[PDB]
Amino acid sequence: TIYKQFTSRTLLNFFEVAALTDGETNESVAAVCKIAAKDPAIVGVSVRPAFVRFIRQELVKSAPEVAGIKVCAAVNFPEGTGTPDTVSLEAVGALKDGADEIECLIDWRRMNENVADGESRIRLLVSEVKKVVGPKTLKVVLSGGELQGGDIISRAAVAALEGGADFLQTSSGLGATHATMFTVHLISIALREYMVRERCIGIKIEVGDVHMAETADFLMQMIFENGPRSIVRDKFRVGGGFNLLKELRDCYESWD
Amino acid sequence: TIYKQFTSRTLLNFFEVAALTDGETNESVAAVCKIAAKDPAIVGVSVRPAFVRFIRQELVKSAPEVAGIKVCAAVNFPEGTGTPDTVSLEAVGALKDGADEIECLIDWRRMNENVADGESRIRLLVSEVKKVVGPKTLKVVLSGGELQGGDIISRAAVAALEGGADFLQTSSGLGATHATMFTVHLISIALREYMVRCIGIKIEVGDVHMAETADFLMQMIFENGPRSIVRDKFRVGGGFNLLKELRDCYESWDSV
Ligand SMILES: [Cl-]
Ligand SMILES: [Cl-]
Ligand SMILES: [Cl-]
Ligand SMILES: [Cl-]
Repeated sequence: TIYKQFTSRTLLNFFEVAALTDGETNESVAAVCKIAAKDPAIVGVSVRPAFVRFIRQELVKSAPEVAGIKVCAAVNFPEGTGTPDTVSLEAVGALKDGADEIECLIDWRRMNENVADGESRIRLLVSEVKKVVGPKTLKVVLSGGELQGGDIISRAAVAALEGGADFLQTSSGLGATHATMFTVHLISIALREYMVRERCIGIKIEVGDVHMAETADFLMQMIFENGPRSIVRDKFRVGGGFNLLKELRDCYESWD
Repeated sequence: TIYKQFTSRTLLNFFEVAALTDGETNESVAAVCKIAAKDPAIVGVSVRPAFVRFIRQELVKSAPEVAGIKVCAAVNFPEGTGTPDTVSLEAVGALKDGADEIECLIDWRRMNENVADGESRIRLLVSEVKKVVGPKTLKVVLSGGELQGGDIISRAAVAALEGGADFLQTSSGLGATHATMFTVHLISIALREYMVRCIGIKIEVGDVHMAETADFLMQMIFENGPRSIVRDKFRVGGGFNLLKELRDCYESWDSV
C-alpha cells in the first residue's frame, strides 16, 4: 500500500543499521554498508572501532556510495566495563579512523550494586568521552546485555544527560533486550524534565530484530511522547538490523 | 493499521481545514474548529475575514482549545476580482481581528488574456498585500478551480514568488479542480529554481480521501526531499470530511 510505502520511506530517513556482533568480518560489514548506502541512503551504520578504517579507507574504493552514510563507532562495547580514560582513547582512535559519531555504552551493571555510584560513574564516563568528541554527536547507550528495571533506566538517563549526552539510546543492539514502549516512555520523560530544568538532544530507539510493523509503532510512540517536531535527524534515530533494513527497502522500492 | 494511523497523524500535523463558502455560519465554523482543535490539533482553519473575530474573541469562550489552532484569512475570495488596495484592506482587517496568516487568491483569469499583464497584476497584488502582512505568513493561491496550461501555472508561481509570497498554494478549495500531481510538479520546479528566504508549498486537495492525499506525501519526498514535509514549509488544505477521516483513523491507535 501507499501507507506502507510512506512509512517505510520515513523509517529509512532515520535508520541506523547495526553490524556489531562478535563474528563480524570485513565482508559482513561491507554487505551491511552497501545496503545502507543505496539511494535513498539511511543515516548510518554502527560498528565496533575495529572496522572504521576498513569502511573509510578500503570499502569506499569498492563501494564509493558508503562515503554518504555516517559511521558510528560503538565504544566501551560490548560490556561497558572500561575506564573513562580507555573509552576516551577508543573514541579518539575511532574519530581519527573516520567515524562521524560515537555511541558509548555505560557500565550498566554498576546500577545493580549501588545506584548513586552507578550514576556518578555514568556522569564521569560520558563527560570524559564528550571532551574528545567535540562538536560531533555522542550517543549514550543505557542498556546492554540484560533487562533492568524502570527506575534504573530513568536514573541512567538522567545521569547521561547530566554528563553531556547528545542522544539517549535505548539499547546496544546485542543480546535480547531492546527498546520497549515502557523504556521509550521513561527515557522521554527524563529528557523532557531535563530540558525544563535547562542543547539539541535526541532519542535513538534501538529495536533489535523486529519487523517493520513493530518498528512503526515506535515511530508512533515517538510522535505521541515528543511531538512531530521531534521527528528530525538531530532529535531521532531508529536502530535496527539488516533484515529490517532489507524489509524497509523492499517496501519503499514497490512505490512507483 | 499502524501504517494508516501514522499517515493520518502525519497529515494532521500539516492540515489546514477549509470553512470558506459564502454560506458558512457561526455554527458551521464552530463545528469545523472543534474537530480542528481537538488534541492533537491541526495547523489551522481557513475562513473568510468575516469569521476571524468570531473564532478569536467569541468561540474561544465555549471552545478554549480553538486558541491552539491558527486562523488563516482568505482574501480576494472567491473570484480574485479585487484591486491591490481592496485586498490589502481585507488583510489589514483580518490581521486586526486576530488572523495568523493570509491566503490571497490571484486574478487567475488575467493569465488567460495576456500572460505579461497577468504576471504584472500578480506581482503588484502580492507585493502590496505582503506590505500589510509584515512578518506574518502570506500564502498566494494560484488557481480558483479552472484548468489552465502548464506555462500559465509556472508563470503565475514565479510572479507570486517575485511579489513576495511566503507559500504557494495550489488552489482555492471553492474551485472545481484542486491539486494534481502535474500542478504540484510544476510548482515544485518553480520554487526550486527560484531558490537557486524560506518558501513553502500548500497542496490544496479539495474533497478527496486520505489515500489520494497520501500520494502527495510520496511525491513531495521524491521531488523535494524528506526535509520538505515539515510544518514550517508544507501544508495540506482540505475539507471537513477529510479532517474527520484523518482524526478517526488516528484515534484508533492505542497510546496506552
Ligand atoms: Cl511538536
Ligand atoms: Cl496499510
Ligand atoms: Cl528520495
Ligand atoms: Cl513539523
